[PDB]
Amino acid sequence: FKAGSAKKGATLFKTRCLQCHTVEKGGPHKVGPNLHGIFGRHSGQAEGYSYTDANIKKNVLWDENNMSEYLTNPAKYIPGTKMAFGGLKKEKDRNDLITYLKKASE
Amino acid sequence: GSAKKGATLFKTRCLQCHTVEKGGPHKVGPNLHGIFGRHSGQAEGYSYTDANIKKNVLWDENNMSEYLTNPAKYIPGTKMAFGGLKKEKDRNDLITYLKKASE
Ligand code: HEC
Ligand code: HEC
Ligand SMILES: C=CCCCCCCCCCO[C@@H]1O[C@H](CO)[C@@H](O[C@H]2O[C@H](CO)[C@@H](O)[C@H](O)[C@H]2O)[C@H](O)[C@H]1O
Ligand SMILES: C=CCCCCCCCCCO[C@@H]1O[C@H](CO)[C@@H](O[C@H]2O[C@H](CO)[C@@H](O)[C@H](O)[C@H]2O)[C@H](O)[C@H]1O
Repeated sequence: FKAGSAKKGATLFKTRCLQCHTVEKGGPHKVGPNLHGIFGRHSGQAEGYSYTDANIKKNVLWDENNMSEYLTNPAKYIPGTKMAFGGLKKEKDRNDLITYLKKASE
Repeated sequence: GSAKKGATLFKTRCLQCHTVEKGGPHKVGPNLHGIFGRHSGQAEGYSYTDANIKKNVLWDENNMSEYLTNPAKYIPGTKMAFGGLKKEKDRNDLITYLKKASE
């Protein structure tokens, strides 16, 4: 987590972020919020855009390090991603499903 | 465990992509007959993503319950969907700009 290239910088952010984010001061919102000064300004706190209620469980402002963890799997925090392919949040639900599945599949 | 509530969970949450009876067809996901006590990625007639190659398990109730807390994280490309980058020297490459363009 030190430095990096700038020319692939514009490319990588254009390859993987431009579709959902702008950055320049006063930039428009997209499907995702504009990122002007994402440091200092607390996380999930861009005016003109209210977030999913995931910002309420995890919200410590990003830095050079702990944000890099967010770009490993940002979808982990987007709501409905668990449920998509059969995710069950409640353990009693997983218990009941596994109870049924053990007998139905054998 | 209520198998009665489990049946209803499977009907509304899993049946859209899986069958469970012996000889059942594959759908978007594989037929689940015999899943317990076999390894991930082994249903006959279904060809899987590469997820199970490096994440291989012998299905039991412990790892099934863990898996079912979040199956999407093993679907290849779900992490990339919202800006996931795999290799460490690529996040480090582009957060150092994210500090520049903030200014
Ligand atoms: C569309 C699929 C997106 C892509 C590609 C990327 N991001 Fe994203 N991001 C998106 C949304 C819809 C949201 C909001 C989530 C919510 O709960 O409302 C976000 C959020 C962020 C944040 C948090 C900003 C804050 O105000 O705290 C950051 C820092 C962020 N996104 C950065 C980011 C980067 C660097 C990306 C390229 C690797 C990227 N996102 C891709 C939508 C999408
Ligand atoms: C479509 C949107 C799905 C829903 C809804 C559920 N599952 Fe699924 N499942 C799906 C796919 C495409 C795959 C294969 C993934 C791959 O990497 O190829 C799977 C896999 C499973 C497995 C593993 C199968 C095996 O190893 O043979 C299990 C045990 C499983 N799925 C169970 C399951 C349950 C219990 C669900 C309801 C809670 C459920 N899945 C929903 C696609 C989809
Ligand atoms: C708009 C939405 C923005 C949502 C904000 C999410 C920001 C979180 C990014 C990672 C920073 O969070 C930091 O890493 C993980 C993620 O929970 C936490 O710990 C984690 O460790 C393990 C990983 O080895 C995980 O399995 C655990 O579930 C988690 O507790 C740390 O306690 C926290 O210090
Ligand atoms: C085919 C498509 C999907 C492929 C991707 C499958 C990914 C599922 C992985 C879910 C992680 O679940 C995890 O499985 C491991 C290994 O089996 C379990 O490990 C545990 O049971 C194993 C049984 O020998 C032993 O290693 C120990 O008892 C313990 O490590 C974890 O306690 C469980 O928390």
